[PDB]
Amino acid sequence: GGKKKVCYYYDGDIGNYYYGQGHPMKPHRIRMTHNLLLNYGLYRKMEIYRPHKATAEEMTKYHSDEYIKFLRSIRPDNMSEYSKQMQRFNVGEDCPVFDGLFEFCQLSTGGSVAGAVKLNRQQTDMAVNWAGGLHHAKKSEASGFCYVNDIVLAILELLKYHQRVLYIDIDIHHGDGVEEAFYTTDRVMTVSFHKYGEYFPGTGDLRDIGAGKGKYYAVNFPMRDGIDDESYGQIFKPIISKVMEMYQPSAVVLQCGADSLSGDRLGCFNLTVKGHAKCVEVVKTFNLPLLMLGGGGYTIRNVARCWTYETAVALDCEIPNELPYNDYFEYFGPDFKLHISPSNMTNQNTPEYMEKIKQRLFENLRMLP
Ligand SMILES: C[S@@](=N)(=O)c1ccc(C(=O)Nc2cc(-c3ccc(F)cc3)ccc2N)cc1
Ligand SMILES: [Ca+2]
Ligand SMILES: [Ca+2]
Ligand SMILES: [Zn+2]
Repeated sequence: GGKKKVCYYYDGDIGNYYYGQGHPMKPHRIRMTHNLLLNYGLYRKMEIYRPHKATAEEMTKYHSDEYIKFLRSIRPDNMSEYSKQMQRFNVGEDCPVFDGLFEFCQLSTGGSVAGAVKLNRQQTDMAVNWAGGLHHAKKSEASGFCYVNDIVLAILELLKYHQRVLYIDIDIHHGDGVEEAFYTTDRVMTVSFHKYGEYFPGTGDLRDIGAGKGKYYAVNFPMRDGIDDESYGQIFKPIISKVMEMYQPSAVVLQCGADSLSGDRLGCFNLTVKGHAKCVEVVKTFNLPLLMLGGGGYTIRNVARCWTYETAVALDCEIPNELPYNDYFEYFGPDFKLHISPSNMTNQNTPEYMEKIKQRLFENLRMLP
């Protein structure tokens, strides 16, 4: 038990990067998150660090030299000359070229790798990088608004000191970039809960379980539209408890993508901030070194609420539902409260469905040594 030492990573420049008019990814939400939790006074309880800008050397621990060299070079002013290379690396539409793109990648990545180093040195119990969690980026390809996979890079850092690392992903989307990087090893177990069925990125079937040495070390829980706190609570603690029992990791990475929240502009789930944060509480109780990362989230007032509350959860610090004044106070109307209510959308996930999928995953976990 006991309260944990928390190190938190934030660069105030992050909020000034702009994906372009109408693009749903708003890096400003990270600044909103920071400003809200500062105004709750959570800076009194944790160490706040500014991450370094991760280097191309650091990024090619996973990504190919040619992809990182492209990301270093491409700019809005030289786009027309790179039209062939942009298609090769899936840059240009959902993953646009914008001013400062490579510096933006260096910032999100630097916080995750810095947090992993801090955990490796046993200088913190938990490290938090809300700017991170870019689980879709591939070895040589951007995808799903992500360019550089900070998670894979951070896990590679943890693996220097940890035989087994557990990755848990509560973003509404399948963590395909992370699962793919570690699909054939048993040194990382990936566990993703996600909407599945004609949904981005198209992977994460129940029956994708890993390959080779990694067979049974990939776990996927496919879900339907409208899942609520009750349905998620049916299955999250039982599955993570069984994973902990069988896999016995020595470090954990938790991707806390907030596009699984009720009312997300892009997502189709119905979780509240309390139900989302219950996952952090569950993982926290195993008392393992823990890297907590951001992810998706497109209704940015709810992103700020979610990650502020989950920072408080990490700190075992109770905070009031009445929002303190802050630089973005108008975003939180008309209620100006921290917690959110679910919508009346139908939950397509029946209780029988939840239990059945869980039972099938339990069968797979029995195949571990
Ligand atoms: C058009 S779509 N329907 O195909 C569609 C819709 C939403 C996403 C999506 O949520 N992506 C995502 C991005 C990040 C991320 C975080 C931080 C950051 F700086 C850059 C990216 C993290 C996690 C997810 N999952 C991808 C595709
Ligand atoms: Ca997920
Ligand atoms: Ca694996
Ligand atoms: Zn997502």
